[PDB]
Amino acid sequence: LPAFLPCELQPHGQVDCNWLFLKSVPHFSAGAPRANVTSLSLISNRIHHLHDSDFVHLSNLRVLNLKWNCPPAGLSPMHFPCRMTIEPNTFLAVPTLEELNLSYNGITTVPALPSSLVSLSLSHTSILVLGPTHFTGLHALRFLYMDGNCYYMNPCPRALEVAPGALLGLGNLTHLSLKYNNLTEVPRRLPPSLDTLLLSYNHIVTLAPEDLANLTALRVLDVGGNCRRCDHARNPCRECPKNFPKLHPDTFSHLSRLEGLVLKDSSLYKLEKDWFRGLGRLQVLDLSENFLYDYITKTTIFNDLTQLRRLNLSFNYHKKVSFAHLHLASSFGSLVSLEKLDMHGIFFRSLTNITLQSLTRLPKLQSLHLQLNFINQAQLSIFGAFPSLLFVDLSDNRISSCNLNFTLDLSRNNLVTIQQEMFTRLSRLQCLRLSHNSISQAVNGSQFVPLTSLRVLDLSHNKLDLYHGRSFTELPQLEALDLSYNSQPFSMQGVGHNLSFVAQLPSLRYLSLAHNGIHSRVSQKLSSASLRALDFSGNSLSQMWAEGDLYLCFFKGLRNLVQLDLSENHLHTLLPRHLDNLPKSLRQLRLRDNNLAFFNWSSLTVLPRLEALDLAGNQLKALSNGSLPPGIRLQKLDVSSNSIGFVIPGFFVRATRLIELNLSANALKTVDPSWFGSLAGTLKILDVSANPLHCAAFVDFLLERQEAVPGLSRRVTCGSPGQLQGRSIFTQ
Amino acid sequence: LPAFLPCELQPHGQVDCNWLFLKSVPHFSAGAPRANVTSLSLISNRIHHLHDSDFVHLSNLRVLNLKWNCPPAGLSPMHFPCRMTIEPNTFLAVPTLEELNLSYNGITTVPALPSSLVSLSLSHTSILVLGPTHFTGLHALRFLYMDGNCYYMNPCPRALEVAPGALLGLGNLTHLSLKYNNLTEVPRRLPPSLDTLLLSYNHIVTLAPEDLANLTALRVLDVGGNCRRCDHARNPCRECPKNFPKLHPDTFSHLSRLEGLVLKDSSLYKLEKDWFRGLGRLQVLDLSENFLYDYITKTTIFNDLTQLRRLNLSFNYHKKVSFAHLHLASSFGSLVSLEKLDMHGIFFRSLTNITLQSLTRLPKLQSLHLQLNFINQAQLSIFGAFPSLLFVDLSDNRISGAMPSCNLNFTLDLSRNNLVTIQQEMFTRLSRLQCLRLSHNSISQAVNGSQFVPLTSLRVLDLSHNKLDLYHGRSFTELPQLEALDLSYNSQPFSMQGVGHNLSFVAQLPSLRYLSLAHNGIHSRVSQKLSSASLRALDFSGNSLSQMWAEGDLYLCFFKGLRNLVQLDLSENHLHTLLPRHLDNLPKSLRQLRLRDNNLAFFNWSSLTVLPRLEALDLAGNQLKALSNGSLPPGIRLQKLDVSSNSIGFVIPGFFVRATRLIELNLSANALKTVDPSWFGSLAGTLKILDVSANPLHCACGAAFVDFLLERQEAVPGLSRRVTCGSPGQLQGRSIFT
DNA sequence: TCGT
DNA sequence: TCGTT
DNA sequence: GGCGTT
DNA sequence: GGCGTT
Ligand SMILES: *[C@@H]1O[C@H](CO)[C@@H](O)[C@H](O)[C@H]1NC(C)=O
Ligand SMILES: *[C@@H]1O[C@H](CO)[C@@H](O)[C@H](O)[C@H]1NC(C)=O
Ligand SMILES: *[C@@H]1O[C@H](CO)[C@@H](O)[C@H](O)[C@H]1NC(C)=O
Ligand SMILES: *[C@@H]1O[C@H](CO)[C@@H](O)[C@H](O)[C@H]1NC(C)=O
Ligand SMILES: *[C@@H]1O[C@H](CO)[C@@H](O)[C@H](O)[C@H]1NC(C)=O
Ligand SMILES: *[C@@H]1O[C@H](CO)[C@@H](O)[C@H](O)[C@H]1NC(C)=O
Ligand SMILES: *[C@@H]1O[C@H](CO)[C@@H](O)[C@H](O)[C@H]1NC(C)=O
Ligand SMILES: *[C@@H]1O[C@H](CO)[C@@H](O)[C@H](O)[C@H]1NC(C)=O
Ligand SMILES: *[C@@H]1O[C@H](CO)[C@@H](O)[C@H](O)[C@H]1NC(C)=O
Ligand SMILES: *[C@@H]1O[C@H](CO)[C@@H](O)[C@H](O)[C@H]1NC(C)=O
Repeated sequence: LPAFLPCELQPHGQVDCNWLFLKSVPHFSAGAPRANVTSLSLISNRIHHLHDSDFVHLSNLRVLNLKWNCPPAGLSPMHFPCRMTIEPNTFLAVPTLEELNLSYNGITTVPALPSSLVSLSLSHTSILVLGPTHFTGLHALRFLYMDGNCYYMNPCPRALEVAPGALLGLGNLTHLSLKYNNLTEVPRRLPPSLDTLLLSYNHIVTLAPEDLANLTALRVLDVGGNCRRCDHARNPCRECPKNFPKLHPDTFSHLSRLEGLVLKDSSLYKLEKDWFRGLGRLQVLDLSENFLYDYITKTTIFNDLTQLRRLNLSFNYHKKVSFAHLHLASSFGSLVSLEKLDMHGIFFRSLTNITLQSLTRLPKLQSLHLQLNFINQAQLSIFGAFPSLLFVDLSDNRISSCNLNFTLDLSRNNLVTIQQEMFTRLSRLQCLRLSHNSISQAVNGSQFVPLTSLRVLDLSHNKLDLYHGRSFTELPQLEALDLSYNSQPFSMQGVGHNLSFVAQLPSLRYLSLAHNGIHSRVSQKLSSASLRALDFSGNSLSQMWAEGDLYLCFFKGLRNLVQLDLSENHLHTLLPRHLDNLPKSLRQLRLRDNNLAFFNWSSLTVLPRLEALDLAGNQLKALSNGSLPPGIRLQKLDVSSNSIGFVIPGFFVRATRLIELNLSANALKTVDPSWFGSLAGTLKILDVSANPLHCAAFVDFLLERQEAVPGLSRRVTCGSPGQLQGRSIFTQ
Repeated sequence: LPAFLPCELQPHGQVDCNWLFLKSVPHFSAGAPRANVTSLSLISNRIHHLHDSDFVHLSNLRVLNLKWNCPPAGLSPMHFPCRMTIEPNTFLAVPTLEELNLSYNGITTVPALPSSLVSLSLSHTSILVLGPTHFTGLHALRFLYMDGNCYYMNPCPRALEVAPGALLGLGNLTHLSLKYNNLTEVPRRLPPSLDTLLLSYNHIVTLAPEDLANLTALRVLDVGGNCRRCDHARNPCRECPKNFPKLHPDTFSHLSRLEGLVLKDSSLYKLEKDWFRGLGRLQVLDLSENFLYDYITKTTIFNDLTQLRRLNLSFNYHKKVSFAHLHLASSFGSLVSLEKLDMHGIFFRSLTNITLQSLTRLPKLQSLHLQLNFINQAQLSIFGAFPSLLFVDLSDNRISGAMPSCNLNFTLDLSRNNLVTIQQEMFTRLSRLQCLRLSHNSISQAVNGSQFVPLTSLRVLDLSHNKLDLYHGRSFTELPQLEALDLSYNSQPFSMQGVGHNLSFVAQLPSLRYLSLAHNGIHSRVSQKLSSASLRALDFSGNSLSQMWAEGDLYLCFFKGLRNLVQLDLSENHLHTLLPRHLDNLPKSLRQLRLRDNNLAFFNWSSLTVLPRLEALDLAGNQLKALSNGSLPPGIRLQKLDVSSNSIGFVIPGFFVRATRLIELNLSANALKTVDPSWFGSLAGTLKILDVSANPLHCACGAAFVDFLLERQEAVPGLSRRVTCGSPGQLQGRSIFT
């Protein structure tokens, strides 16, 4: 048997008891190797009471997760109140414990904890008071999280109280988080060891040097969202009061090690120069959701922030307005360490050579985020002069892998016809995203002429008219072309289309024609020497193959094709005819979510290199009508989510090379070894879950091959008899 | 028991044996009232052999459908060959038989048939020869169908042979259809009684008066697709040979009663005036898929077609080209009986005052079809001057500038065009317009009340599948009569993370009754409260009310202000939970609530008390495991309850009892093991629909539920075939009456 | 099947 | 939450 | 106490 | 003879 039923043993002594609806902590059998357990996860069970005996026998337990077990009223889906009781020696009985998560539990005080504890989450609990006695002897504690104990989702009448010097005994505390606690001031006398202090979304409306006293090791400080602009809030929000916030000039001046500072959503119309005196080595500055729209056009403060790597200016928009132009201050020219600049959501209508003048010669600038700005005029040629750009986001505007390569995102804009003069000075560009535009154009080879280095072009969710024979031929390096969800042209009854351009793309490897509703009046034969993968899912190959033999050889000419996706093609039948005229190079064939109630298994002989077959989500009633044929090179077979009620003995036997097999979500009543014969030893994945198994033969088979059966402990389920229906096969 | 198991008795003596996989015709029990059967449907069974005994006891059988029983190789899904044998007195033993369908069966000759036969389908069979002997004594036969016996889907080596005068003995034959038979000429000496003759998609490449000799009663004639233009074909197609077709001037001149004539796909570059001489009654003329693009600009032939009601000129396009303009001949102003003119697929780029000049004064013209033309400039103001237009189709074009039925009202379809911003000057002179379709365009615009100003009579506006920015407070306020507004599938703006939206315009539309905000993905940063005095129905399906209701109490009263709302659709809203909170703050006027395809695994049934006027509740496609946790509450006025496609495994006794007014109940596609009368109590007599199909019912010997379902059999749909066993195996997936 |  | 205040 | 994959 | 809602 598996050792820790009803939970699952994972590698490295990791026990998973998540989502088992347990009312108390399982102590397991004494025959189980309890000392081997280093991690115990009990996420989202119904344990409302913990006891001295619950973890004592787990001699080497290091991580313990009791999250979501007894959620407070506001966080409960049904608003059920919950109070969790904990006996005094519950966690003291585990002197090896290093990581404890008690979040989303209705506890009202901190329990007694062992001196070994390194990490502690008390977030989203009912603890309203922290004090000196609560953290006695916890000298190893590095991380303390207690977010969300007083806000709209987990309310309290007043606020979280952190007693002065309550945490001061925690000598090794580096990370402290106290967000969403209704705090009106920074807690007094925090540990000097802190490098990360997070106080965001409280109402700390004034600051001063004494509020951050003796915190000279501080590397990251988040005091953002403490007096907010609720015109931008998606959640409940109190408006920043008039004449606030009030930050004393010298508030941050003693924080010499500070790398990151978050001042987002603090209703700031300007910055004080004094705040950043002594923060010359600041690397990250978040100024998002403020009112700095005018400040950034004229400020001189970036001359003193020369080490800055990331600068977030996003959603610094003026209420009720967008600007005609937005010209950045000259001082941005001094940010020579700058790698990432976020300018999304400022709202401005024109992007010109003046806009980003100051940034043009910054030697290390890689990312530039200009999305969601209502830009309707964009001079795209400006980006050619930049020395180091890898990513420009101009998505979600009104203009009319690709990791580590120069990529331009123009998705979700109002482009209707592409003109080549758009792309002048962008010959270095390797990836271009034009998805979710409105491009309806008989594209013909004169649209992308300047893009001589382009390897990836995403034109999904457009209305492109595939007709002219030289489409995309002006892109010599083009390797990947996404033309999915351009269905509207293919729904024009009586107006046909031409896909002969595919043959003229000499280095194309990936093509998607997915979800186009291709059903009639189209080229009879696709061809390509280069193409490796074609996604043709979400079309009507059914209708096409019903038009006599017009489309019998539609894929034939893709003579080096390795992957073909024919999922969601309304296919009720699939003949030897059709499979024989697929390219003989084919290794992976996907046929998910078709209408196949029958499949001639002997016809798989015609696909000599087929390794992976996906028939998931069809309506097969059985695995019979001839077995899998001899000499087949098949490795993966997915027949899950069918209605398979029985399997002929010796069905899988002849598939020597078979490795993965998914029989899940079927109508199987048993799991018989005669189906696989010799394959039972060779198989590495045998999914048999979500089947109505008759629980009274199969248990000894599954236990013998238990390493190959995923979710054996919990997911492999009985269908009969009642009393065991829907429950694990090991409940008896 | 139901009388004709395993088939179903329907009203009017109609027995349905379709799709039962029967290898022979069922004779039924002798206790069954065999004489009551007037219609027997056996569609798509596996009956390859018919016998003298099969229908003899059906003394009053009038209709018999044996379609798809033994499909020929080409029509078989797996290309299995099939030959159907028929004993001599199979149909003679039914002397009352009037309607016989033998289509999609591999028969090679016509069987012996009773003299009572009125209608006969031999379409898609293996009959390659019709002859004099085949129709002996069939004097009552009015309809003969035999389409598709020689073409790509049902091939023969040569063609269907119709012997001269083979059908001449059929004295009452009115309708004859012989499409897709590879015929090279009209069959000789057809019956003079014919009013409808259909010969489309053969290869009758020449015609003459003698080909249609003595057919003076002919009302409809289809000779279209007989020499085709395969550049437009979606199916296998042979090109019209050079110098063809060859129609003699006087071919149709003796057909005085002809109302409809189909000359589509005949590769005609012009018409002959002589063809229409003596066609004084001609009401319908189909000229589609020809090469008449130049002919229609200058022809004078429409001066002699003054009785014509429908004229189809669609797909008269010039190969490889579209035209800059298209100016119709002056003679179109002469078609004074014309009601419908179809001009889709000609391909022309500009629509002006000149284009349709000739049509402007035609007094009865209702429909004008200009779709699929690649038009990029359209002067829409021209349509105001027309006296009788009800429908103008300008859909699927390239135009970019200057729900109630709409069937009997002036409607303009501009859907599937390239409009990005709407300018009011588009709609000048269209103040009479009552319905406007702008769906599947690319409209991305902060619409604000200055876009539709001329449309003073507009009641219905479809803006679905666009990218409209709902923000300004006066959107659509310039439409005073606006009753129905579809803003569904405008989701992209609502996916702009951090850019919020404003739906306060809904309150400013004083006569709005229907609104759709469906499939918009509305999830955050939106107006907290919708309001309207007038609104009756709101489709809010396909959004994330789940996310909205998870933001504290911001959207707690989101629907509250719709104070006269009768229908609310909250389907596909990702709702895992549904509290008393949320239902209490819906409008108390609400009568129909739809919650299909949400994520509801639990439902507090007692909270239905808070919706006092609720009559229809749709919870189909959720994940309810049982009907329990309190029963339906007392005084509930509920009439329809749909909890189908859940995982309901049991029902607490007395669950439905308190719902006095309950009429329809859908429990189908669940995990129910029985059907217990204690669930309903007194309701069992009251219920009019009780769907219990696709449930894994436990069919034990003397199972409780069979006597309950039989007692209430009029209320249970698909009882004969669809009500199914789940256990034990050997009965699994089969009928409860096996 | 979209200015040959 | 998009030329206001 | 029930609810739910956050 | 089997397949399949045409
Ligand atoms: C937070 O503090 C305010 C002001 O003292 C108080 O009114 C409110 O009740 C407190 N709690 C919450 C959950 O907002
Ligand atoms: C920006 O582009 C314009 C138009 O080509 C040009 O006149 C101007 O010199 C360019 N540079 C600057 C710094 O304005
Ligand atoms: C695309 O169309 C334009 C306009 O007709 C033409 O000038 C151009 O040569 C075409 N491009 C190609 C590559 O044929
Ligand atoms: C598709 O285009 C190519 C080249 O433009 C042409 O040779 C081919 O015949 C076209 N297809 C059809 C169906 O006309
Ligand atoms: C099954 O496939 C084999 C081999 O391709 C072929 O001989 C046979 O005709 C097929 N049978 C059916 C029923 O389709
Ligand atoms: C139709 O007849 C032609 C010529 O008489 C012949 O070539 C062909 O075999 C027939 N076509 C079909 C589809 O039966
Ligand atoms: C259409 O007209 C009919 C009768 O004239 C009327 O019943 C109906 O209300 C009208 N519908 C619209 C949407 O204008
Ligand atoms: C709508 O917006 C346009 C452009 O900003 C403006 O001209 C017009 O006055 C606005 N309409 C109304 C009704 O205010
Ligand atoms: C929506 O617009 C109305 C009037 O234009 C305004 O009163 C209301 O505050 C707006 N909604 C939001 C969320 O600002
Ligand atoms: C009950 O629901 C099913 C789908 O779940 C549907 O097929 C059926 O039509 C419904 N019953 C009635 C009587 O309409």
